[PDB]
Amino acid sequence: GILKTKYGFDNLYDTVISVSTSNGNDINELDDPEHTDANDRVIERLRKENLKFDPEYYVSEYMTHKYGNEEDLEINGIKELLKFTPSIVKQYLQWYKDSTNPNLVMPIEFTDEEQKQMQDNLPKKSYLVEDIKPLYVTILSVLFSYVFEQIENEGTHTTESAWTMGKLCPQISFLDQQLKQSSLIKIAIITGIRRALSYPLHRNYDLAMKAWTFVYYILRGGKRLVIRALLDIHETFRFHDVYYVYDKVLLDDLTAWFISQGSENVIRSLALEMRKEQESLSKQDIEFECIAEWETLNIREMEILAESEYREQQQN
Repeated sequence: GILKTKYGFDNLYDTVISVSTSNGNDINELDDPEHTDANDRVIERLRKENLKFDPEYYVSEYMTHKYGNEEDLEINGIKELLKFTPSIVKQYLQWYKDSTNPNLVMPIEFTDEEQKQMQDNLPKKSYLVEDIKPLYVTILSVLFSYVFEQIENEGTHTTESAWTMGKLCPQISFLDQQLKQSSLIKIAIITGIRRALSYPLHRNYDLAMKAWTFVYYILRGGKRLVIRALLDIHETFRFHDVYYVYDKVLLDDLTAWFISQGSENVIRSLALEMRKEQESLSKQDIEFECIAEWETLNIREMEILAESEYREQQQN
């Protein structure tokens, strides 16, 4: 463990993350970011996600949503979150309903604020990246984080916004663009769901799937609509006194590279492929491993066992 292991966009960065952990970076989840190779990041992430998952919390959220009284539901907020549509999605749907050629890309006029952001905050360098597939998978995963946070906070910026997005994104929390130690797209969708069921305040499968459905529509909007989402994500991290390091190591270049080199075909195929993969999933594909020794259960089994206990409790 002597040679430094590079990370972030096109594996060009180092040192920044370890320095940030001394400055309060609680999004990073790697024990040793400067000396952990790509494959070892996947092994560590998978072990830590299984340790992080809390079945009691998961089934409690499920039971509140399905069986909670009015007060339980009011303080929790799940039903309100499930009715929310992010502003970016509303913009697509407003254009789409009136489109005469619906297979085309959504036209976008960047706001003065977005233009100033691109001019003042993004790198100006040109890119020659050959390995683009991990970058498009990073866009898919970060759009999920972004949409989930937009839903969780009903479109308002909070003190938890950047943390939530960082935690739900394996490319940020674990600097893991590899994901695999099913297609990479399917793995990225399952990873988003497992992290959304283990880290945030609201842990609900329907909420996680609602966020993936919204990702599909943002991707369908096309390159410029995806830029609008990436600029929003980038701005949230930019002005955070600690988490800006994720703009330095990943989002600055991801956004500038995507603006100059992003492909409309790749984004459209990604929208259709992710939707196919999402639609092939059910709760039975979402599994967690733990000691009581070892046991692997899918989330539906956990729900049924909790529903059975509750039904037996209400009987007595």
